[PDB]
Amino acid sequence: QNVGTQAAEEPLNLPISVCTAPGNCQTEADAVVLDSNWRWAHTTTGYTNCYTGNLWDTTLCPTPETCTTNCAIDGVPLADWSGTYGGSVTGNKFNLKFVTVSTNIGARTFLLDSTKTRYRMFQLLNREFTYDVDVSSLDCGLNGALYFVSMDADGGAAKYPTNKGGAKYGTGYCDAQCPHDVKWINGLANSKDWTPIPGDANSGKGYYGNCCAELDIWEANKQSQAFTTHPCTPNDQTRCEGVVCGDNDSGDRYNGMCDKDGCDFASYRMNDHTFYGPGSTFKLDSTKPFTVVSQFITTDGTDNGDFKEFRRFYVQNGVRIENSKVNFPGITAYDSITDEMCAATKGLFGDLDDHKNKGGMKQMGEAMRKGMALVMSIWDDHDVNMLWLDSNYPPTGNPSTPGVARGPCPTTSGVPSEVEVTQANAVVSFGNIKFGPIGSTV
Repeated sequence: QNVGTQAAEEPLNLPISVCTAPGNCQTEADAVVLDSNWRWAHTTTGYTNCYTGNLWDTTLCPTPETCTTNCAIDGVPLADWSGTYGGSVTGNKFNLKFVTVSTNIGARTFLLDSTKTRYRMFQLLNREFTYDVDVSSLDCGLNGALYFVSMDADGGAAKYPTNKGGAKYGTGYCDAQCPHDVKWINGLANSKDWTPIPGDANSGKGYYGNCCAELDIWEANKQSQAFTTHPCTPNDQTRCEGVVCGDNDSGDRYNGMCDKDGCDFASYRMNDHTFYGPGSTFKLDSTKPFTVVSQFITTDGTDNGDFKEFRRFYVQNGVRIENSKVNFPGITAYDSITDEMCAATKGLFGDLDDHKNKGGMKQMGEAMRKGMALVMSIWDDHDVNMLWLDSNYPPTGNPSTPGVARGPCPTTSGVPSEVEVTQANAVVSFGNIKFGPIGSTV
């Protein structure tokens, strides 16, 4: 995309901590940038929309190349962050409102480095990543997500010279779902064969998808939470078409370059329904804030080893809370993501181990070694109504069959039109982000 001249781009300042030992950290003066999908797209030498509602203008965008020549994405000024997009920062806390009323629904954002010209790339192997979260106002059907993806640090600017904005304009998004709803891919409008998504007034799908590796630290609302590894072959940003995208709609979910299911550790799905929930007698009380700690263990305990284990623990009101465990007869009580856990649990659930097909923890680790961009988002799910996270999936499945039940939400929950009314004022908060060696962040 070209860059427009109507509004300066002003990312929100967000300090994080880089740590060397427990309680010995230094501030890193980073910032938050809005994903290019949420930006106004208009004519390069005017005010005329190139995209309105869920459609590209066919006169301006008869082809992707012409669209890209004629159109530009514009900046987010400071005033518009809260007023238009529902984003705000107080000290080291970042807040994202779900619906902001001209009416904005959801948000996806990235962490910029201290220069505000590149994404802050995190080399996560043999490191610990930690943050405080509040998901108390997110119920069934919503997801306040924090995760990493194998985006380029410059959003693709060096690879795709028609991308003028780079990381500064939140470009280059890709993930392990190979999404077609990304409006700008490889420096070009994804306007070919663009199709609105029914019941989604703001979104559509273009000819291409954009694939890359994804490490989900946090997919969650107050009812259920998960962390998940998604390797791809290769891991780096890859525009896809046809079978390579692994499109759900053509029966290709397991035929593409990315592991779409991922290998998940989701406490409720692993059959501990009392670990996490909205109340003081759950082990971890989702009505109150808490700290989420993630440790990425290698084979030799060094930065050069292969990724072998994703460990997790929590801190809430000064109380250390170890992760829940897998709880099925004849299955080891795993409390972390490893290749063995993935094989054993997917075996039990009858899920295809595409994680293993894509190179497993080792391949996931190669993405983490090269460095990944931090994503913070809030969203509802127009495909599957978040049932995969917090309900029975498939909805018609027996909840006593291992793998089906992922949370207590009813199978009628999560319809975007309903959650966008009922949960309009939901806000996820991510704060006090800390990064360092294992054992350094609490």
